[PDB]
Amino acid sequence: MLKQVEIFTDGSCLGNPGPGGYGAILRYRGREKTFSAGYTRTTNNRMELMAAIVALEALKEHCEVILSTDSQYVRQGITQWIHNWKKRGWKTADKKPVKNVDLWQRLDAALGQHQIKWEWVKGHAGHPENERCNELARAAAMNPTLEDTGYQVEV
Repeated sequence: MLKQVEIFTDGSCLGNPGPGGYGAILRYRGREKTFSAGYTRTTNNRMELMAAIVALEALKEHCEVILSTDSQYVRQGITQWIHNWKKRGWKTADKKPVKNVDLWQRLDAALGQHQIKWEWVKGHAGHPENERCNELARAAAMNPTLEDTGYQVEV
């Protein structure tokens, strides 16, 4: 609904797992907001999901969103996986909980209430805002403050 919002997200992690962080830019109105935080022990896929979550949870009113991310992970979950996982109760064929279910659900919630146009960007070239999110992500990763509580070592 809300006029029009553009979101740019990225995530980056130094180990699997390792320190990681995210960067999200929100062009909410005729201005910009930036979100960026670094985690002590996490994964790159977790940081790519967290980036879209934080930005989307920042929106109060129902909006028409244009979210731009180069994340193959997010891309696959959104267009392939999610509808399928729900049908199966968020469990794989071996009945274990889907990996990063905590984040997938949190993202699924934040989705719900918006009209989103998803733009799947290829590379940093010609995508300045995405390159900047990467930079923020990398800086936060170097100065981690928070712990990633959903990070499952096993299951």
